[PDB]
Amino acid sequence: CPRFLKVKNWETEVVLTDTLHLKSTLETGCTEYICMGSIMHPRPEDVATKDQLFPLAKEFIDQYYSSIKRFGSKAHMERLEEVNKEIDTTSTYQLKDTELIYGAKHAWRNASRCVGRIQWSKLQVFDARDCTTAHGMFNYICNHVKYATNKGNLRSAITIFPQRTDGKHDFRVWNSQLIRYAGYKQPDGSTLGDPANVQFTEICIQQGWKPPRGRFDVLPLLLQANGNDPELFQIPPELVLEVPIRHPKFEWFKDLGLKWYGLPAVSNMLLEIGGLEFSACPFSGWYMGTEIGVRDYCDNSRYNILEEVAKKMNLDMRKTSSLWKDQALVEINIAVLYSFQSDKVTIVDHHSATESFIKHMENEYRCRGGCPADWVWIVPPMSGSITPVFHQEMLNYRLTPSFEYQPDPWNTHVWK
Amino acid sequence: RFLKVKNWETEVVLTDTLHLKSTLETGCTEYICMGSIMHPSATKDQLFPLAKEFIDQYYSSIKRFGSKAHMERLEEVNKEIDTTSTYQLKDTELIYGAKHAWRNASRCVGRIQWSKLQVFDARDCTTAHGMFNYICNHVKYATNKGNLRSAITIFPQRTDGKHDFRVWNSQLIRYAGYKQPDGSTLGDPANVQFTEICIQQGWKPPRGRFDVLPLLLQANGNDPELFQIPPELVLEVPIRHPKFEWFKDLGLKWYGLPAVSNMLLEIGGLEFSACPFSGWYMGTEIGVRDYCDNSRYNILEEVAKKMNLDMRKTSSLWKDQALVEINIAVLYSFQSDKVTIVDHHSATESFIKHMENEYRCRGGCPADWVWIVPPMSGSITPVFHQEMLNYRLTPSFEYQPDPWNTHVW
Ligand code: HEM
Ligand code: HEM
Ligand SMILES: Cc1cc(N)nc(CCc2cc(CCCN(C)C)c(F)c(F)c2F)c1
Ligand SMILES: Cc1cc(N)nc(CCc2cc(CCCN(C)C)c(F)c(F)c2F)c1
Ligand SMILES: C[C@H](O)[C@H](O)[C@H]1CNc2nc(N)[nH]c(=O)c2N1
Ligand SMILES: C[C@H](O)[C@H](O)[C@H]1CNc2nc(N)[nH]c(=O)c2N1
Ligand SMILES: [Zn+2]
Repeated sequence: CPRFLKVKNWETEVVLTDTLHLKSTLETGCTEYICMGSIMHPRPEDVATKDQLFPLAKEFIDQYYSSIKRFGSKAHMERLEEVNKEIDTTSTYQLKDTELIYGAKHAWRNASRCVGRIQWSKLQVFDARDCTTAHGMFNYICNHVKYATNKGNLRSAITIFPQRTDGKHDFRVWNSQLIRYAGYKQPDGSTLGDPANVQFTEICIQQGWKPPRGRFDVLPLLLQANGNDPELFQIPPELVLEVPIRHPKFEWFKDLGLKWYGLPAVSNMLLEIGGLEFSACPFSGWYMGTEIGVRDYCDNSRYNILEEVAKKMNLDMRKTSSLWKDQALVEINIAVLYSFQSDKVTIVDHHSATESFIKHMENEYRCRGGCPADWVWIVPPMSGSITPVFHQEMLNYRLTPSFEYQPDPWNTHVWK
Repeated sequence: RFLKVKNWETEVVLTDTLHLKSTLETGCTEYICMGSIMHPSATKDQLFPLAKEFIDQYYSSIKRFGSKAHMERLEEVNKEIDTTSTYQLKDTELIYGAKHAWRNASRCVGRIQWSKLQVFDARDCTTAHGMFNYICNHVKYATNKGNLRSAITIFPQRTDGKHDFRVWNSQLIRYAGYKQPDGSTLGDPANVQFTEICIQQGWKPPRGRFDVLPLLLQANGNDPELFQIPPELVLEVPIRHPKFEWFKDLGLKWYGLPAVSNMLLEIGGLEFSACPFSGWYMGTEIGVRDYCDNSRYNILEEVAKKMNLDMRKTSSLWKDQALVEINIAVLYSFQSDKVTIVDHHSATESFIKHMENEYRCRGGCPADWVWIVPPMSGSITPVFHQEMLNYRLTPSFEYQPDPWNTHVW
């Protein structure tokens, strides 16, 4: 591999030079002969061995002491030595609070699929490594939700539960996101609520949940501590800020009865710091409008409202070339942004977000030597080429610390 | 290893085996993906294997692999490669190689049509006057009074690199662009430089907003020569809108024939540096990129002005609203004039069907998601949800240098 890789912006002619890729740590899925850039996802007891762990820890500790301008210092060498002994005698080690915060912020900084990374240094890290029970997980998660929501002035935050040990004692949030709406399959094949969540809803019901069977039912939390069977908790509904969707011009848009929650909070990913694996690490930011207006509402296998919206707009739906779908899509996203702003809930439109990401990427090239980015995810799902990231060449590679996918827990859990 | 691709909307899973047959590199590595990079980075010795591989798959495609005709064709080609440092393709081979270059073009959403390609053999051309005649015939055939027909015209192959045939125009039909004294740009800003090369070469510019550029044609490595396409061959569509009466007053028009003329066609190790090819438009090519790119005609501000939209904040989505209207106007206008055009919903739907066909009959379909997904309304087209594997099969279309950067005058 060469030391210097160039990327061009085809709209502005700006060229940037990447050296950070020399620190990439593992596989994209691509090869010399095949590109897997559009592929979404390219044993329990299989935990890191002592010989695997030493280099991953040293690499992270080295990186940490470089960041605080103490590389090679006495504190750096003593931390290296203490980590070595801890791995040598316990087969693992514990991060200092400073290292945990640094590692979590850098996993976000390194997330090539995230357009919101200009905020990466401003992340509230909640250390929940003392947690031992699912009730305690629930407490921790409620405090996160209340802190992050902040009455509509949203604040990015992560909560980190105890790391994996032998793989039989994992902490997991079984929910894929902290706040999601239930989905219910009817005997006639139709779905009520969010069709994407039918499987997880059936698990919850089997576990004891009494479903209201409405269109927008907040799912309960399903929380697994120390490898035990997961337990159900209802999030207090006063902690779940929601927005009813209305339109600045179409009086009838409120009659659709749409709403959405304020807080996007991912809870199914794994945080990897210095070889350590944090299998429960819920993190949250705030929404870009297209996540709701295009994907949640207009994906065919989600709420799928395009038809009903186009009918109330009195569009010609007989041909595709009238672009009735595109017309209705824009009006739906106008209503989502207008609703969040009217209720003073943080939200960013896709123009502002992508423009901020270009500024962030240019600063990272200048100050850090690069910025890994997944164009397929960064470009928004509508109006792609009228945002600046469409025209921006990007390089994608995997730096650590990192957020990683992990198996769904109901597939791997051994029931007690 | 076999590779699976999933559609996340339909849950359809396809199995790719065809990638095991590629050799040309993608630019990616195990550590770095270059999927969004637009331009990632012969002799008798290297020529015979490529030639052999191509003849091999040709006779394989006609169910006569290892036949007598096939063996003696390989002898014929080897005999020719050492005694002349090259070889010539049979007509049947040229046609098959051109069709499969289109079939293998990862970035083209239009490939369901790949086997209906009219192939014009111009390998006997020797002068730029001949190139002009061949190109006029192509334009007339492909335009067909608005019932557009896919076509390619193939000029003589590269020999020593000093006698290249080149069409200096990036496309056969483009509008000129002019740098203005105050600093603005009239016409198409992407062609300001190419327009200057034409003006410098003697072209008398009308200095309008939609001036059809002349052909700049280079034969056998000589200086390029200017030619005017007879205007009755250049089909244009005035853009108007089904609802907005004022849209016609924007003065917008476009041409009906998209024809790429700056690419290189590689077949069996031979390099055809002049090979203009043409299809019909997807509406977004004009209404999104040509009209609404900030570096192109850049008309969003004007349209949203006539639409009386609030343009003070981004979150009004005034740009997205005006964008959809412009693209409605394009589709309505071509359709009203009976000029072939495909909307991005129909085009992407056909491409999924084409993917299904290719996995069934061929074991795969190389596809560049970055280029296949349309530049507007991405996730409400089915390709957004389709995983695609990208890999480089030959015969292929490739990029080549701009002629004004290599030419010794
Ligand atoms: C602060 C405001 C934020 C904004 C506006 C934002 C924006 C986005 C968007 C629009 C996506 C695409 C989501 C999808 O298509 O499903 C995304 C993905 C992602 N974000 Fe951010 N994000 C923010 C905060 C955060 C934070 C705080 C973290 C971690 C600490 C984070 C890590 C990620 C990751 C790992 C992904 C990829 C998720 C996946 O692969 O499914 N983001 N972000
Ligand atoms: C017949 C109807 C066709 C349609 C609707 C169609 C559609 C498209 C579109 C929308 C693009 C993207 C262009 C851009 O963004 O600049 C494209 C690219 C391309 N097309 Fe097709 N196309 C058609 C015919 C053809 C033909 C006849 C050929 C060759 C014989 C061909 C070869 C290619 C190639 C090589 C590219 C990539 C160009 C590049 O890399 O810049 N296409 N096509
Ligand atoms: C920190 C953060 C900020 C932000 N702005 N957004 C997200 C993403 C949240 C999210 C993502 C999805 C996608 C599911 C997986 N995809 C691949 C199908 C949802 F469904 C969902 F409800 C949901 F809240 C996370
Ligand atoms: C066979 C074919 C069918 C189709 N439907 N479309 C095309 C593309 C043609 C084209 C492409 C561009 C893009 C220029 C290069 N890009 C990277 C900036 C033009 F500008 C242009 F005028 C133009 F006709 C080709
Ligand atoms: C097949 C394709 O990779 C898939 O549909 C991707 C495309 N880009 C995306 N981009 C974002 N931000 N989120 C997604 O879920 C997807 N889905
Ligand atoms: C940087 C990026 O590769 C570039 O802007 C691409 C993105 N996708 C595209 N897709 C098509 N069809 N045409 C293009 O010109 C581009 N441009
Ligand atoms: Zn790749």
